[PDB]
Amino acid sequence: PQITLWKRPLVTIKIGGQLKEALLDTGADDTVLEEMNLPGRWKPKMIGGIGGFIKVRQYDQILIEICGHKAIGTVLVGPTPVNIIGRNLLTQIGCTLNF
Amino acid sequence: PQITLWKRPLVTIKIGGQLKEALLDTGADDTVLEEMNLPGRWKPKMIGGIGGFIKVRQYDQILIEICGHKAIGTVLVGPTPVNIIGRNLLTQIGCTLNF
Ligand SMILES: CCOP(=O)(COc1ccc(C[C@H](NC(=O)O[C@H]2CO[C@H]3OCC[C@H]32)[C@H](O)CN(C[C@@H](C)CC)S(=O)(=O)c2ccc(OC)cc2)cc1)OCC
Repeated sequence: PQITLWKRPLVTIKIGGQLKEALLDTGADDTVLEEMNLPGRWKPKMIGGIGGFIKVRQYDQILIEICGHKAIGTVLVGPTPVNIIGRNLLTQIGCTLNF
Repeated sequence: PQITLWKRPLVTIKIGGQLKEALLDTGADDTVLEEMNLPGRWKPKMIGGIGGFIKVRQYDQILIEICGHKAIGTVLVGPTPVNIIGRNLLTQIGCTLNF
């Protein structure tokens, strides 16, 4: 689809068999989701944002369906203010910016 | 034009007679620019993201040119690592997400 930006670009995602709302975020290198239970092993990681760094759990090769489009990639889980879909997954679904 | 998301979507902007590089950020409600001594009145504000909140100076009705497309709106100035073009200006240049 084509998504305008008058409102936040929120979409429904499916991860770990659960539906959630997430923000399509071209300013994010990586995908960061709010605290959640995901199966498989994970590595502690740190990522920095506008207000400093947070500790996240890194899950690799995780399936996630974004607005009907499948992706398999790295998902960071931690105390983010909102679920954000970053460029590592936006590229997988073929998302571009156009003006 | 169309911008893929393999790399950060960095473009040249023009503000107050000055060229700068800025990130087209669909995840940013507002526009946040590196410390700059813009003229005129302003209002203190705090914006939050990953890591917490930062203090910024809100300037209103500021003209910015983004890839030859003009836009006028609120700009937040503060200690941000990168110039961030948010939805308040992206809408004015006709920017959409497409997949
Ligand atoms: C050289 C030093 O760089 P640093 O690492 C940090 O540099 C960056 C800092 C921020 C960004 C942009 C933000 N991206 C981000 O957080 O992405 C994380 C995950 O993926 C990584 O990739 C880049 C960073 C990591 C995001 O797009 C937009 N944000 C809101 C999101 C969170 C939804 C609520 S918001 O900016 O906070 C913001 C809030 C309110 C506003 O208006 C009211 C306007 C903007 C990109 C690079 O330094 C560490 C101290």
